[PDB]
Amino acid sequence: RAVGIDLGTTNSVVSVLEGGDPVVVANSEGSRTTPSIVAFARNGEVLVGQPAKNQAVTNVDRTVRSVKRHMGSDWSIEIDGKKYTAPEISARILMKLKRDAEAYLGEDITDAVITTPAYFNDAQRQATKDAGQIAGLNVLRIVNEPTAAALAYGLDKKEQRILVFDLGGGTFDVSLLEIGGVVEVRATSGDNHLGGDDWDQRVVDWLVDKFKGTSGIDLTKDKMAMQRLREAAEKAKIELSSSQSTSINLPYITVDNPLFLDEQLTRAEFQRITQDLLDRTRKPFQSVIADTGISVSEIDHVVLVGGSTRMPAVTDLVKELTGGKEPNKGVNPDEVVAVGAALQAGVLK
Repeated sequence: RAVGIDLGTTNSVVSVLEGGDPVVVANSEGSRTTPSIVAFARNGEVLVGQPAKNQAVTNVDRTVRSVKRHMGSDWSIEIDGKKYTAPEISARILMKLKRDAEAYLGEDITDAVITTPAYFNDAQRQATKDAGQIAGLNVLRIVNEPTAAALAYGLDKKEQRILVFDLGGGTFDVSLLEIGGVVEVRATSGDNHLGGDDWDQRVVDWLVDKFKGTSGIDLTKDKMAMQRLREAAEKAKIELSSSQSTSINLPYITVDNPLFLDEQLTRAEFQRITQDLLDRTRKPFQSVIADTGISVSEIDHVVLVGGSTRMPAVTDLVKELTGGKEPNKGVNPDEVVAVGAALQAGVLK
């Protein structure tokens, strides 16, 4: 009955409690993550999630990505007949998460705790409750992403200073939480345009150059190929969190006669063409520290949010910034906020 929702810029996820235990529900496509993308076919059927993402490029004008960046605004999109305010759009992702979590439980849902980033304001938090209501959902309370995370690791002792390093698909947030058994967010920072999607982007570029170098063909102007490259670029990034190397092989990607794309990306190479993206993490981390006036040695815990924290380079970097402190592990780092959420929704229900 108690449910929590991570309404992310690029991906959303929904968790429900069973016993005093959080479970991360799988969407109707079999994934525990649902892209935060809403789209309107040239007919009037609404596609939400992966089916929206798949067609984003061939239907650009009717596809809305990162609607979360618009929430506390008067932003709107005109689809033939009507305007949809940001809350109306978010709602659609909530409706899909709703139909999907019902399926898994067999029963029905009407109430949830929803997370929000800590820097949100009242207009924004509110826009979030609205979308909640628009989706036949009664938003119980509403907590912020860092707090949610800490809750997933149940960090309610006595006192403590917690560092939350959150690297999502499209944003990077770093917060310093302080625990008395209450949780106040003391300092914040980030880079609103720093996400894992950028790491994947560099690999797509690398692939485009290497190929051009071989065939003299520019792929950017080919949608099918490009899509194929995004997929491949992503899996490559993934194999790199484990291997020191990965092969991209894309049979008959174009012609002139078909051409095969076959290339090997070394983790080292990967790290090299992504070094600026990673470094972009120092200053904000450092800021949060200075605001608080703390030596790194006084961080009691660090919890990593974001599937792209899985990357060795980030881990290594976090280690050095934190003075060698090991981050907590246990919860999928990109299920961590939704999990904290179902937990708070539990304290209530």
